Amino acid sequence: MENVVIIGSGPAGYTAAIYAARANLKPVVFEGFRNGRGGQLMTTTEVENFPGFPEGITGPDLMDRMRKQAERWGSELYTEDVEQVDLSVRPFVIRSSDRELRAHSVIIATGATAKRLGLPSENTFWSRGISACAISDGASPLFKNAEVAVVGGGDSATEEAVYVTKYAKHVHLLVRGERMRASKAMQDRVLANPRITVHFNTGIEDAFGGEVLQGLRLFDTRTGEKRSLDVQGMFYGIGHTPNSKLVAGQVELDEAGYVKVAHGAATSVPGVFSAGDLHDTEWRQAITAAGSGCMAALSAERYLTANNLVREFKQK
Amino acid sequence: MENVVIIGSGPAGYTAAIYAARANLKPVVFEGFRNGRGGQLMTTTEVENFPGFPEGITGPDLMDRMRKQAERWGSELYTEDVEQVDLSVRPFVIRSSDRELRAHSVIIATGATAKRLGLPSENTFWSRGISACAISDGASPLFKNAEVAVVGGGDSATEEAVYVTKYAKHVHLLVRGERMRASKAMQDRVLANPRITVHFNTGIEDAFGGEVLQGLRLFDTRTGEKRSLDVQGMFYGIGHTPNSKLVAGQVELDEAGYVKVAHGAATSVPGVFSAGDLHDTEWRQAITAAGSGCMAALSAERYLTANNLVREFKQ
Ligand SMILES: Cc1cc2nc3c(=O)[nH]c(=O)nc-3n(C[C@H](O)[C@H](O)[C@H](O)COP(=O)(O)OP(=O)(O)OC[C@H]3O[C@@H](n4cnc5c(N)ncnc54)[C@H](O)[C@@H]3O)c2cc1C
Ligand SMILES: Cc1cc2nc3c(=O)[nH]c(=O)nc-3n(C[C@H](O)[C@H](O)[C@H](O)COP(=O)(O)OP(=O)(O)OC[C@H]3O[C@@H](n4cnc5c(N)ncnc54)[C@H](O)[C@@H]3O)c2cc1C
Repeated sequence: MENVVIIGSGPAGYTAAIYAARANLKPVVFEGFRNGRGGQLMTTTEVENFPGFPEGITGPDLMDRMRKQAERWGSELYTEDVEQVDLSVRPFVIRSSDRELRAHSVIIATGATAKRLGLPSENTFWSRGISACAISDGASPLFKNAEVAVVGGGDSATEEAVYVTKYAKHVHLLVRGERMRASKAMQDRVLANPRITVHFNTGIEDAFGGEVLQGLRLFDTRTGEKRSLDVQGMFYGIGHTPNSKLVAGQVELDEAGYVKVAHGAATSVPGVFSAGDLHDTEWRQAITAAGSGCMAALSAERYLTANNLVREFKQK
Repeated sequence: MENVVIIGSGPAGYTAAIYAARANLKPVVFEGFRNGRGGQLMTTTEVENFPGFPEGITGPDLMDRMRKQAERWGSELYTEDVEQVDLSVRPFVIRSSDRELRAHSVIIATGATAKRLGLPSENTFWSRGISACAISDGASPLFKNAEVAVVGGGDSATEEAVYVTKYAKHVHLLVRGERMRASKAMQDRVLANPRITVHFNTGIEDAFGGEVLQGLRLFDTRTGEKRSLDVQGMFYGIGHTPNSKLVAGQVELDEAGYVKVAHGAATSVPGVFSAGDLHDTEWRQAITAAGSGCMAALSAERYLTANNLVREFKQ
């Protein structure tokens, strides 16, 4: 029976595993299989803001590093999707289709996946013209001094559009509806910025290009009339999905579905800790998610010690 | 006049610089000179728990990487000690020995230095037998199934002594006074743990060894009698000093001197943000300090944008 079970193999889950493993807890990590082992960063090619890599590092390369680090210090890694978590009994029950474990503490780090549009060619230009994170990719050479589209109509999209005027020559805010939904302040910010053109009643049919994004096929959401927009970048600003389905109804969540935490990583259920984007509505970065994994691991270790629950394992 | 001024070049200051720079804010970093460019990790040789380095990385090598990354994206780095911070005027004034700058926002990331004993041979065996961080170094090969001393008598030392029984064969808790000062619960853990021997009225005269720590010169703090203790590791558990002297009286601090923060990095003075060990009484890790630097940078960027203060620089 397990000291700790960690659900997730993004930056937060592996950092939690590293700390838990070095604290001799022999953590079990359910990394995800269909949910994507290694997390959201597996779908990006350039990480420039993760401190310690001044030449950049690809997303897969950083997560391959993290995974080995978790294993080196004693982590038990399962490339498996968890299907069920029962927090109404102690020890807790964690079930993947392949196995059922009991654990004194659980760390849930399942992320908050950024909504995508699902355009026919999206996979082609993903990370080569299309991104979901302006803070991360906006500084990229691909968009330097170039024309970029920002998709959405809420506070997220208006915020991203303002942010990418830091690097782009001109920014096209594509709003599917008749009017924007953001606050009056946000819309005012946007309409007072001469580098943003707002297109209303505009939907996206596809992206086109060669090796990198070169434009968009649009349509008017009123007439269906088609129109092409030349752009070399496109940012999605259509929100986020916190992946809390496994603990919905069992731990406190906010209205959008994020896990509520205090003291860094404590959920409303003692023994359950959250790490990463799953509870973070402010930052949504790899470095902060890693920091959150450490907090969650250090919290679990203290929790276990405070209740004399630690099962003893040592280094190999 | 500056968008943001960052005070400190540990993990938290550089991560704040990386984010601020990539947000085209051209941040100014006062890295410290007498306070040590590159932070506390400059004094350790093996960092094994910073995610992304499965083979380990020395402290100097990780910080040299961070510094370069701060510069690549537009950071303005000064190897200088800040001597004064005036938060009673806007924009704020930050004075080093060489220069005085105004700034719309300040990120103070000055750390919390782990107290050392200052033993004659301390520098010799430091990071080759002596550490202040059990979470970081306890798993080190140097202490596997070895006898280790833990110095102190408060809650910090007793928790560390229990923590290092995870790896050491036996732990000698060296207490200078007649009694432990930790809580009754902490003392109970210690006295009910058969792998810990508590030495009272025990002070340390020096450490000895060859290439790695081999023992301790002790004395009784009552009779002065000397006694040698064989150990291959020693952990200091004598607390921490948050480096808030520059903002003392100006931003809210707690009783121990840590900066009070809310919303990740916001201090009591709008526009002033704290990152790193300077405000963290719970974790005190490089990865969390880095995470805190990002929060502070993202907070400053939004603060400046929210007040139409951002001055334009590009890549
Ligand atoms: C295109 C794109 C580019 C980005 N670029 C950057 C960048 O350059 N720098 C940066 O700091 N941030 C970047 N981000 C944001 C960054 O990806 C996130 O902040 C980071 O991944 C959060 O880490 P996390 O571990 O909390 O969540 P995730 O990385 O999403 O990890 C979630 C993990 O939980 C697993 N999981 C989910 N459900 C289950 C289940 N039932 N059972 C088992 N396992 C499960 C998943 O398989 C996955 O491994 C980018 C995001 C996108 C979309
Ligand atoms: C021996 C030892 C080993 C450790 N090993 C690890 C490990 O392996 N992994 C881990 O995660 N953590 C480790 N730690 C803890 C880790 O070092 C800290 O958590 C981390 O350094 C804190 O980061 P920081 O940027 O907030 O503070 P610091 O690294 O302390 O940075 C403080 C910065 O502020 C500068 N500064 C201070 N005052 C001024 C001033 N007036 N003007 C200008 N600049 C100023 C200083 O020069 C310095 O650069 C170790 C600590 C010690 C003591």
